[PDB]
Amino acid sequence: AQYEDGKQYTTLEKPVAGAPQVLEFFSFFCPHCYQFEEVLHISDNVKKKLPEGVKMTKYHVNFMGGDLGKDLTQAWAVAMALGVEDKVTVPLFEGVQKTQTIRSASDIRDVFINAGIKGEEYDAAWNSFVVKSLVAQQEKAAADVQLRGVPAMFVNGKYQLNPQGMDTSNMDVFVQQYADTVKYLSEK
Repeated sequence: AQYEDGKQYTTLEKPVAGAPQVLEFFSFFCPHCYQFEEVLHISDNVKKKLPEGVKMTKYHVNFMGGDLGKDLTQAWAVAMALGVEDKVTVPLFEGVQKTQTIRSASDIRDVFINAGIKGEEYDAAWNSFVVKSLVAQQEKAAADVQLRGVPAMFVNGKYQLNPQGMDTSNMDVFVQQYADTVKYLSEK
């Protein structure tokens, strides 16, 4: 066929019940993730092609960057709890990978302060039980799909995107192929 298991996607041997409809994992330490977000804009182009009523979820992961990696997963939980993802995503990516000005939990916090999140608001969220559970949701989702690499995208807890099995000489074409595969899997 055109879309084939093992080409544009793989199927989880052990499907995940109740998973988000479109789930992406990433790390702010992840060179391809930085590419996916700033250069390729994968999330935004997938969203443009998603059917009615399908929401996209994006979680941070721990296994890159050691102690800072965990701090970033907790900060991403803060970003989700406060709804400021679109204010911190770029400076976090650039702080970690471009300027290398993010070396501690304090430097992470600086990004939120510079983005206009109040210090007292940031700290109350950072320490909150709501954020501890949102950390746990991210960790659970990754564990459930036995995630060992990022970027990664999963559809309905059953299918995993296989970007390796797509074209990459044209960036634009890769992105639409990625987005179209998500739409196809979405309707499957």
